[PDB]
Amino acid sequence: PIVQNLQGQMVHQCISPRTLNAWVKVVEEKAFSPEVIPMFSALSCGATPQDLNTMLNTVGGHQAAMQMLKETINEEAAEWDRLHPVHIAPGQMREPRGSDIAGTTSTLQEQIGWMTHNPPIPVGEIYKRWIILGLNKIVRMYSPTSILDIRQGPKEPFRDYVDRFYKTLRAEQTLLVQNANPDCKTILKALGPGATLEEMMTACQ
Amino acid sequence: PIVQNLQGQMVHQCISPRTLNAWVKVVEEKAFSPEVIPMFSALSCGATPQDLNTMLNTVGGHQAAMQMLKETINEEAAEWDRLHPVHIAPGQMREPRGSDIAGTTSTLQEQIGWMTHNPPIPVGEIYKRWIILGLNKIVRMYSPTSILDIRQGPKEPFRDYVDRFYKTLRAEQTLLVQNANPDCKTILKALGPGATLEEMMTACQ
Amino acid sequence: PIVQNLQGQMVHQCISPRTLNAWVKVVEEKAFSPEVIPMFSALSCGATPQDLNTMLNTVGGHQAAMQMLKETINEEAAEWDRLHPVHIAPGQMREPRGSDIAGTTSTLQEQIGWMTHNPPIPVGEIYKRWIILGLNKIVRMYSPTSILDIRQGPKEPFRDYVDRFYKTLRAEQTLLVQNANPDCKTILKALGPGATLEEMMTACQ
Amino acid sequence: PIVQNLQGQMVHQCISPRTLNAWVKVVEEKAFSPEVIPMFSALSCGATPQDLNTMLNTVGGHQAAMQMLKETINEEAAEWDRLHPVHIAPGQMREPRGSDIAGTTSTLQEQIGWMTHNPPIPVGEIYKRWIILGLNKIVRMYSPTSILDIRQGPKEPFRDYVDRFYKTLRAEQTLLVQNANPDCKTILKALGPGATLEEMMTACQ
Amino acid sequence: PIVQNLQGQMVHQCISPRTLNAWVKVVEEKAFSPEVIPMFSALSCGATPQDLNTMLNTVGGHQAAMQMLKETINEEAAEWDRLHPVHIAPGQMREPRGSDIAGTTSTLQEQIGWMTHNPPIPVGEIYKRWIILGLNKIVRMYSPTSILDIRQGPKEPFRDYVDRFYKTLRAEQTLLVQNANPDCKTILKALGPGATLEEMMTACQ
Amino acid sequence: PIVQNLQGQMVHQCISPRTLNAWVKVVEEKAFSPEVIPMFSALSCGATPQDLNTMLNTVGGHQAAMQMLKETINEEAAEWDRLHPVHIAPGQMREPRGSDIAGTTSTLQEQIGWMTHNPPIPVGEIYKRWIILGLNKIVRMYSPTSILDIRQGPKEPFRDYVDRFYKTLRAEQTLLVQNANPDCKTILKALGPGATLEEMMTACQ
Ligand SMILES: O=P(O)(O)O[C@H]1[C@H](OP(=O)(O)O)[C@@H](OP(=O)(O)O)[C@H](OP(=O)(O)O)[C@@H](OP(=O)(O)O)[C@H]1OP(=O)(O)O
Repeated sequence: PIVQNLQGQMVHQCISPRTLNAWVKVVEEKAFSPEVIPMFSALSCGATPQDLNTMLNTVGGHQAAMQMLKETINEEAAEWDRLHPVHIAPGQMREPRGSDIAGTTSTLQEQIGWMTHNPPIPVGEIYKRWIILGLNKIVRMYSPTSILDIRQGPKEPFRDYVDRFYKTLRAEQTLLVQNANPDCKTILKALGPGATLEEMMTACQ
Repeated sequence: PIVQNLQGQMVHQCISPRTLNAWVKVVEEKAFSPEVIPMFSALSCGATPQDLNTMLNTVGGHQAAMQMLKETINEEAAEWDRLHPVHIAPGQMREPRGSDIAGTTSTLQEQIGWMTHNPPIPVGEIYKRWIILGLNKIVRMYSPTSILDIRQGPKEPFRDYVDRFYKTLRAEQTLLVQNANPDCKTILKALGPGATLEEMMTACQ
Repeated sequence: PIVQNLQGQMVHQCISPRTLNAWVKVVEEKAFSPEVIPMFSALSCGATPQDLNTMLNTVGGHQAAMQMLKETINEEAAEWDRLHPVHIAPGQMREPRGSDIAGTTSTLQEQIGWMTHNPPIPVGEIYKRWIILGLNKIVRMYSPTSILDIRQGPKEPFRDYVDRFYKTLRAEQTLLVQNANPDCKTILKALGPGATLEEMMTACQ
Repeated sequence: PIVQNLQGQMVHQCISPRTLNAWVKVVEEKAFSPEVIPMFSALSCGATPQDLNTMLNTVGGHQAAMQMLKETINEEAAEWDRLHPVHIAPGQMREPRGSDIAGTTSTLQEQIGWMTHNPPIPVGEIYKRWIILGLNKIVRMYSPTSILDIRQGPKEPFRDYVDRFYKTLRAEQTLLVQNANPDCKTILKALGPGATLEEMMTACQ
Repeated sequence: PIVQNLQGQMVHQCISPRTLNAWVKVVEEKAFSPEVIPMFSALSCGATPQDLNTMLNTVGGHQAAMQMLKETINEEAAEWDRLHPVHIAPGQMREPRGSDIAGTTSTLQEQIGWMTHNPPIPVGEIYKRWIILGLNKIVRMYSPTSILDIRQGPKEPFRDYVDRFYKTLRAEQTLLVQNANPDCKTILKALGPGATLEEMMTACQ
Repeated sequence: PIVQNLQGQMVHQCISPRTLNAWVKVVEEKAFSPEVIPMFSALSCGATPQDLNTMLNTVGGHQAAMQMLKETINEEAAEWDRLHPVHIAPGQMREPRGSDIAGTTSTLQEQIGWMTHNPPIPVGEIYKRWIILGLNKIVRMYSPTSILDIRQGPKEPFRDYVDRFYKTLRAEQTLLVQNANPDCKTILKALGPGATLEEMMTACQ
């Protein structure tokens, strides 16, 4: 990543073993559960494109997903090249192409050069946006169940139903009342409109 | 977070993998037991609003609770906008709205700018107060038992009863004597008024 | 905590996740065994009153004990207010009350201000003394057995008896000879007076 | 490794126990799965040739592979000597041979001298390229199955088939449609040409 | 401990949670096996007397041993007072007594003052010597078996016998040949005198 | 160890708990497998002789081996004294003897003095060479099997045979073809001379 030192210049630092290990584990344990994406974003804070490629490449399974991500990345790179065409002056900074931003045709030195320039071309933040676009599509695709099939069981506590319901909504990116069981539905209808979630859960406890 | 370096300027530092992992674990193990809230507060020391969103977003279950928290946050943001209306001068710091404080409409750079300004607008501390308000409501809601149903069993050591009693009081945010068993109640009545907890526990040992 | 940096000023540092986790574990594993108190003292080195409250508040069980501790803290605060009454000059340091020292009516900024003042008012060290007073009472109260009931078994090695004996003495805060079994007692009587513990253990091996 | 300090000079730092342990583990757990190579590259960031030899030498099994790697390294060193022949001036930097780059005939001091020279001779990056060439051959050799033998089972979800298919392609360094089962193949034929992987997976869900 | 910072002054640093935990574990796992003493010495590098008391006090079992250690410490303190009697000048450093060195009658500030003085009075190194004297006696006392009872079994490999033999010698602080079994003894007699241990082990393989 | 700080002077640093623990574990798990020696070398980077003694002394078993190592060290020290005889000028650096290099008759201060002198007498690197000489002899001695007894089984994959073969060669510090099974031997004979290991393994797959 690029960090500020103790004396206030922006410098390159090796990706840490703890960071590498945390990512691989979270993917092993959680696959593409929606909470994996904010974890990715936080572990890749200050990342160069090389660091972002390292994190993606260290994943060993889920190679269907990692291929779909490559496709999304290539579409975003091609749209970048559409908006930002490029033509080098000895010793001068060249302009990045899509593939430079994705770290396939750029060196670490060029990446540091762009990201620390005054003003900076934040190639790591741009690439991370493309990656997260790609990851969100994967989360949606690997969502097991439609929100239409989340209905409260006759013996299911209302709290457990609401947990399943919002978990599903998150992955898919008055239905709550419609899908409640007969007993809670009756209570909820009687609360009248514009009830908060806290009030609905309280009433159905 | 925003930290002081070794040479005494306030600077942004990446959230650490250890911090991220500690929070997710504590939520996995303890759900919304009341001791989870001081742990949240300590792990989020120096946090920007972006860091606070990261910590909340990395939680994978309990999505009913995380929705109720969003509701509380939106009420606090709306009250902020009531007390602090806003109208930008090239190169100058804009005034934060509620949604800026909650980190949904503000950038990390703006967040750092507010928090390090002379004098600072402590947007991370303000947002953390809203979050903790929301978390306290969740702790109360997920409290399993009323204090009225904590009564000492005929064979239950007085110490174990007092542990259950104050554990319940904490989550709900002379009853101790009333709810004691016949044998301890008699001892306790005879101690006369204004006995410390240490004396009551000693007497009932 | 308040630490010295690499360049020799006293500065505030966030409590670390490792410190938070170590305390909670030691309390989970050892409850109020006497060795928990030196561990508390070492983990809270440089602590502000806010840090000390964090460590106490992150404990989830033992709420009878944590209530008894609050009582001890309130007695020490009230004695502080007796010895050190207080009456603020714009921009000047106010004098701390008992509740300021215990961190319930003081801010982190005021706490840092006192502890780094020339000369310092060491509010973290004062509060830690009150806490340890309270913890020692809890250790004594949760001591399972009287020293009078620690007697060497007919088949119990003398070493194992002495371990039980001094473990009990520690928690309760010639008896060793009196409580020995017939065979060791005879050996020990014959050593004559003023024998070291090493000599007694050697003789009874 | 060679790192930048807090005050911006390039200096030698000991390889950390965490780095040493992470490599040995990943090799214990994953053998020569293709994802082991980006992990190697990331753990050896800033490495001197001595550090790279340390990491390879700390592997205890897989000695057939480690011998094959030595062979690849010796071929790359010999090609280096072909392109860059060498002839020492008291106190002056000598030119590195192949075996100097591989760290068998060079000292740590000479290695630091080359890598920190203005302009630097990046002997650690050159050696790492040779090592990765050698590792890629090993990954290909230890690939269990041909891509021709990855075919979708009659009851196998299309997602699981695509995961096996791209996992195999990665290790080997319209076939996807040809190797699909009758039911998915029919769906896929009907999508018409130039379908993305996302569309194929969606259609076959 | 007292450490050198990044800018070369000797300063006090909190004992780390990792250090505290490592000591307690090693004592839990290894009791007073002789290898515990070099581990103690290494974990207490730079220790103040307060740090050394912390490490000893955090041990929860083995209270017979910890009492025997107190006795040894009190004898060494009393011998110190014999060799170095003491008589304070406002603002000046007082001379340490035995109990000051053992950290029972001295403050952390006084301890730092002695250890960083020009020239320093190394109170932490002096106390550590007393502690190690005491620990060595405990290792000897808890040694299970005499070296006279370590004899090679008729089916016991010579290597395993030599491991038991030197393990016992270490704890107790031509016998090797005398205690060998008939078959190895014969081989060893025939090697003639002044054979190295390597030669004896080779011969008996 | 002796490290460079953030501001570029060579200074003494305490051996870390992580380093101490990593060594003890690796010896517990791997005994004197050949890969233990590069691990020792990497964990002892920058070590003083005191640090090297700490690492050796913290090993609890294998006391036959640790005695054989002492013997090797004493022979290397005696050869040092042969090549470098010594005769002290107030305040001046004395010349190290063998036993000074092995850290038995030298203090930590003298050790730091030698290693940081201009030009340095690298007593830690010299001692580490003696130790590694001694360790290599132990690895050879504890090698279970001769290379002559590594032969491919009738049903043993060629890869697994080559792994056993080079593992044994490493510990002992056309035979591969001679010891192959009939079926692979035939294939290998037919490849003709000067085949790489990769080609032999490919042919026998
Ligand atoms: O951030 P973490 O993955 O939780 O690991 C930390 C980290 O070590 P790594 O940089 O090797 O990962 C610390 O280094 P810093 O963050 O302070 O630079 C180190 O602390 P030290 O500075 O004291 O070496 C500490 O080790 P310690 O146990 O000594 O506190 C260790 O945590 P663990 O070794 O407990 O996993």
